[PDB]
Amino acid sequence: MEPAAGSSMEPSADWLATAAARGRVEEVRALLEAGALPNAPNSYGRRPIQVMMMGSARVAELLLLHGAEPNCADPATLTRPVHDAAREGFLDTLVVLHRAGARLDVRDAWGRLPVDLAEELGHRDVARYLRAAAGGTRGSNHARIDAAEGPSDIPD
Repeated sequence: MEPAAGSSMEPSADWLATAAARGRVEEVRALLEAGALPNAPNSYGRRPIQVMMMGSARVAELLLLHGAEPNCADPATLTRPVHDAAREGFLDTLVVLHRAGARLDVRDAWGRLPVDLAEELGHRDVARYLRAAAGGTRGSNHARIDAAEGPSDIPD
């Protein structure tokens, strides 16, 4: 197909994602501000922020504030972007997610939580804030449910 004029049809959003995965805030900052798609389908079946290197909450800010996928996850393992933040121990990213719109009480298909991963890798700062917004729960029985909608006068 004679390209270089009518080809392309490129949802140049892949860049805001690839640049994010490469820890490139400046690249995404200008890209998305230039027209980068906020919800573009990548080849990794991952959202535009779940693949932002998780080493620069700034990337999630532009993306999230622009319309990233801080809520939607993967239909294969339900990996929400909430895990990606705690996975690298980045609490700044968690704030942006809950600062604009991001469900932090999901599961990784298998049954693990974003707060359970942080406590295992050593991201206490994120596992703590996660147990508050992500797993907003306590213990014992009765109250706001007392804990992860399960252990209480509620069997699940």
